[PDB]
Amino acid sequence: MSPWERILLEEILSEPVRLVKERVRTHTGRELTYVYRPGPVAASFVLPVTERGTALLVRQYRHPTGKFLLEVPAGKVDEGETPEAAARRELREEVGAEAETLIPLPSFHPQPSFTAVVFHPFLALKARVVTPPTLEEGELLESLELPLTEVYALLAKGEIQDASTALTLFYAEPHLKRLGLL
Amino acid sequence: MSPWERILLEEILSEPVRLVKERVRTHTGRELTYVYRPGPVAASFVLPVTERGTALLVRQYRHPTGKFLLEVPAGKVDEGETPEAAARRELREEVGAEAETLIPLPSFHPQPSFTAVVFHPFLALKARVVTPPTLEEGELLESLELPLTEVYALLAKGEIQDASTALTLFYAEPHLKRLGLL
Ligand SMILES: [Mg+2]
Ligand SMILES: [Mg+2]
Ligand SMILES: [Mg+2]
Ligand SMILES: [Mg+2]
Repeated sequence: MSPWERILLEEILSEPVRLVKERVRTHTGRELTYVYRPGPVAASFVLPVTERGTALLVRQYRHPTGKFLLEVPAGKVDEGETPEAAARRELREEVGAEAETLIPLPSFHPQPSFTAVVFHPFLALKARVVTPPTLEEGELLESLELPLTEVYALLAKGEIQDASTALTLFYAEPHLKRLGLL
Repeated sequence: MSPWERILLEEILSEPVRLVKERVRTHTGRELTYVYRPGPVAASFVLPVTERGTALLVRQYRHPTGKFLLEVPAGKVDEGETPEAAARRELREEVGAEAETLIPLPSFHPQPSFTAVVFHPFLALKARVVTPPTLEEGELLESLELPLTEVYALLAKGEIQDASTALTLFYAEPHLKRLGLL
């Protein structure tokens, strides 16, 4: 029961990202052209916490912003892969780490006005580095370790610019306090 | 001091949204094509709270997701407009409301991998409806009022799907408790 009816759906780009331009008839009966990244598509985000109450994060170059941002490891969920598997895979690729339990946190749409993507956050416990990172061509990042108290101080001070990382931290907080890690 | 050098920047679309396809030489000396929504561009988000401890929110159709999402009023910052002015304007357009103090909250990038956009959240106090909403062609939404206790219960239960709305609520929470509204 969509409120808008499709007139024509044009593919504007397929790679590196699929983008479409859709002509639709809206709730007013008038026509509108809507450009967006179609679904279904998703990505997983994972806050990796060690047994020492530190977090394994990444400082990554995000070209559209021209900045290196402090983020939790994350990546697109591949075709036929579960969000938890993509989380573990990106954790191993970007930080060279493995973890035990992965607690799922509330999923969210980062920008529903433009993209159908759903982001799936996870809190990973007993994270540990076991191998060197394996980055894709295109990824420019370094991994680092920070005490959770410092990560949450940055959050409270409003210094975590990546929304997904900030939101993952907020959802993770009650669990970290419950587990005695924060 | 960008780590990537521009080879060529092509405009893929200019309206309804500007999108570019940039060929760059990366940190590895190899070429890569990067598609993104360029900056500088921004939007303001505003959590409007009444003197009765309720919030004025919107239930809005977000076509890429095919869902109506519960969100705080928000919109693109126009050319030469401050983020606070865009916040007040979208509050008046979408909810027909005005407010007194607007407390700025930490800004964030909703999806730095794809867009340069910066979102500027605000907590608006003494919000009150004073006029009928004035929606743009393309906007399909209804305004509603909910007790803050219910809004935060939904947040804690993981039912707030729009990331920006969720993050605005998390940043607003300490202020609401400080002011005795939550
Ligand atoms: Mg990644
Ligand atoms: Mg990756
Ligand atoms: Mg809006
Ligand atoms: Mg609007």
